[PDB]
Amino acid sequence: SKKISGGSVVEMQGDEMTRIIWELIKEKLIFPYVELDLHSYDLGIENRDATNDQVTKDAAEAIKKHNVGVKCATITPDEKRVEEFKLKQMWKSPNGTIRNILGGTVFREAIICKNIPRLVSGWVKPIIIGQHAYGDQYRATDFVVPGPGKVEITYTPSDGTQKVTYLVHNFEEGGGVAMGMYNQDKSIEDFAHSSFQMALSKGWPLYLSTKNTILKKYDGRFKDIFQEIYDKQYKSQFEAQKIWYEHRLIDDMVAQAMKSEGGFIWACKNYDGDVQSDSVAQGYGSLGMMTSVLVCPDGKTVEAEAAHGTVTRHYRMYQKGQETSTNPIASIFAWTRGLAHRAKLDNNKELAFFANALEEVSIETIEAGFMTKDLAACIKGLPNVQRSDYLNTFEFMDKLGENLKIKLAQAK
Amino acid sequence: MSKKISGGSVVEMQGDEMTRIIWELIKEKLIFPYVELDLHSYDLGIENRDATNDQVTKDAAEAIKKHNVGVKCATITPDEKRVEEFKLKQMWKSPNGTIRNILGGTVFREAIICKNIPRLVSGWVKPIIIGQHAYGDQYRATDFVVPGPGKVEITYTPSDGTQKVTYLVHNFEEGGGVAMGMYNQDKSIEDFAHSSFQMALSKGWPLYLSTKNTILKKYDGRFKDIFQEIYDKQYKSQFEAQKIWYEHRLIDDMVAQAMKSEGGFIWACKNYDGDVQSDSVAQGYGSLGMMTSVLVCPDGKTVEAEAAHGTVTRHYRMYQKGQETSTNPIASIFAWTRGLAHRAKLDNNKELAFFANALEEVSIETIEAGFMTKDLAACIKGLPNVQRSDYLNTFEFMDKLGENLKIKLAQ
Ligand SMILES: NC(=O)C1=CN([C@@H]2O[C@H](COP(=O)(O)OP(=O)(O)OC[C@H]3O[C@@H](n4cnc5c(N)ncnc54)[C@H](OP(=O)(O)O)[C@@H]3O)[C@@H](O)[C@H]2O)C=C[C@H]1[C@H](CC(=O)O)C(=O)C(=O)O
Ligand SMILES: O=C(O)CCC(=O)C(=O)O
Ligand SMILES: [Ca+2]
Ligand SMILES: [Ca+2]
Ligand SMILES: [Cl-]
Ligand SMILES: [Cl-]
Repeated sequence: SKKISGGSVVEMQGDEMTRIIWELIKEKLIFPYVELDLHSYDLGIENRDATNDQVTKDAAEAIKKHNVGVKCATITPDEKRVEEFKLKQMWKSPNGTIRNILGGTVFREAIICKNIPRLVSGWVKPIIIGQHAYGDQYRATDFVVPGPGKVEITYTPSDGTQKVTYLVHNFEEGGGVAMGMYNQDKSIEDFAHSSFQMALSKGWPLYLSTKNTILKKYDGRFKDIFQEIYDKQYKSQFEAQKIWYEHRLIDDMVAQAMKSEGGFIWACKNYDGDVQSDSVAQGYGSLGMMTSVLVCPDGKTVEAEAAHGTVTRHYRMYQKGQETSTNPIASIFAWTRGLAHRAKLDNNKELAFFANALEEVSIETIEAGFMTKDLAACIKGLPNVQRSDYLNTFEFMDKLGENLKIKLAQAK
Repeated sequence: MSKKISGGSVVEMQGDEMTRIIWELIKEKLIFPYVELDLHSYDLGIENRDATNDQVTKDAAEAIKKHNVGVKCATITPDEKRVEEFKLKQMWKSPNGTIRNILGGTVFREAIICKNIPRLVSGWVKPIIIGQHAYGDQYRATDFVVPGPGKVEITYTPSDGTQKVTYLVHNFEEGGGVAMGMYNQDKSIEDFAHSSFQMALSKGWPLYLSTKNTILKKYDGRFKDIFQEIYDKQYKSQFEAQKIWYEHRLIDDMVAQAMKSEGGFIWACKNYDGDVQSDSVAQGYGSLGMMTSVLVCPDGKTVEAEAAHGTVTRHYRMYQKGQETSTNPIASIFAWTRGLAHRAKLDNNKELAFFANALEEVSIETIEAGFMTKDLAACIKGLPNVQRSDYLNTFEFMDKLGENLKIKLAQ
């Protein structure tokens, strides 16, 4: 009779074809059933340029205040984009910026449809990657070494005691490159807690990967912190659910994951999580069918995003009124994951039911054979797909909407 | 009369535990009956590395520079438990890391494929060869704990006496943590590029380099720029003539594209990525342990072929108690065959070249005929379904290879 009152959500609008899909999702799938107190931040490239990227920081601050953010894919400028949009600077990726402000762990997991074939034969249960969202390469200082000379890294305590100087390399034959990077104890502790809690929440074992055989001090610190927290705070809960936590060397881990059946949480350092989550998503059948949710250290704030790109080539055709077949699932599940968290915070049973029903309809629709071109290509091979094998962007969104209406009405 | 092949000079690095047992069996049953060698042997077992404060590892690397061919048995890389088990003077670094740091070059890794061993990744009908840059980055880094608030900086002091340059790494104001510095060398990157372009041209396959230059714009940008300059100026015409190409890819794009591909390309990897992704790729072809690993040095004349991965401690303990084991020797065998094949190339030795290939063929044919160790039978049937009649123990398998090798060499 009346729409679900859904509460406060921070929306981060994006670019190009994902921006188009984003507005379709709202128009056809969300707003006909849900009324929201939407706090909207335009992270389009033109508004980021207009505001000297201030809108991105304001959006992150709004997520802290309202505890739920949902983010559309954005352009990370390069030189070509600077020329295309006459940018004032080559602005940094909003995702890096938001993650650095909020902190936490990005959990990434495939979105699985029975008729979309896996590439890895054994993966019959899901693999959830928890990517530490702070530090390491993403805050590093790198530079070109122009010629022979010495590179050192130093630590000067703030409390006035004596410095320590570590030789990096004496460049004796030429130049090269060098870099320093760091991470913080508290961030690592938050990463550990989020990983143990996720594993207990799903009832799956947890592995952390490092390369502490080589980086005995840097990666040893991750290994040590996880083990201490596990022993003192989570081990008895794990044993009660008959699950476990173990550290693994990263190269052992990627091979162990390859040969596994799935069904574990995989805690990754920032870089490894960035890389391995794409490998895993592709192994489940489609790189694009993936959820990506930043879980912040306060245990109450979340940011759900559509991972990967803005699909520029489809946007160019759309702008010319040409037919496209853009997969909206990752954008839809950014909304449903955000709304499901909003519902849990508010004990809003109607919104929780809605968010889960939309995820069900999305998967059921694809499983009934209605699907965009990229998914049909998973089944038949891309050079072999014909027009009758798939739905265009609007046909697919319309089929979702008609299936969502049926699902919500049947439950009433 | 009856004669053996005159094989020439080879540097041998002996190793630890079960791989050491297998190593000696390979020489005794498979190499020495057919090949005479000028063997320059270095004991890289954990006890002798400790006794020499790791000097033997350096001596062995220097011997490879002299004789241009090394073959290496798997070695223990000590952890806390190994330090206690052998009362070590230090948690010594991996010998492979030390040797690679001394020799430099590119480590090429590739699956050893048997028709009856199923892949885990559906589309991989052709091989993926990873060229792992073998020098620098995380494997020569300096890392440390930050015990509390304070400033970490990194500074460059030019040799020529001009003014030093200092960059702020991090101001720790809320606690402690960790930090590290790493580096790489232009000349080493250039050698890595040359080896990668030459390997692609020798195979007739395209070449991809992965980096994360979106994030490390100077450090990884330097890899990208050196590769592109060397390509444009020295190899692009030859690539186009063979209808292949070179392209840079972001590492997270590359791992997904690799997993969705059919194979058939060279994948140039920075040290860390090559270490990690070569294990993923070998496992994806069916068996982590079936892989070749050959360090190709920058001089274009020196190689070190290694048995990659572990020493199979659990089998070694069983062996020490007189219990039956089923230890796969293929990776150790192919270290010898790849080393001898390069030796044959340097010396223009057709007999040695024929032998090295024959041993590889015998190894593959034997497994494809249904004679293998337990690990491989588990690839086919699933470990819970493997019975004794599904496999050969360690000595039965080596003897089967011996008999098939004798037959093959009788043309
Ligand atoms: N690095 C990326 O990937 C990211 C992309 N961006 C921007 O997005 C724009 C374009 O990016 P691009 O690389 O051009 O990819 P795109 O999204 O166009 O997809 C290529 C082809 O895949 C097919 N395809 C893709 N999606 C769909 C779909 N939904 N439905 C159907 N087909 C699809 C289609 O195929 P076709 O049908 O055309 O044959 C398309 O063309 C640039 O501004 C980037 O900055 C944003 C963030 C990064 C993040 C990290 C970060 O910076 O914060 C990241 O991942 C990393 O770097 O770590
Ligand atoms: O070198 C080591 O420490 C173990 C061997 C290894 O990791 C490898 O061969 O890839
Ligand atoms: Ca990425
Ligand atoms: Ca390794
Ligand atoms: Cl359309
Ligand atoms: Cl035996």
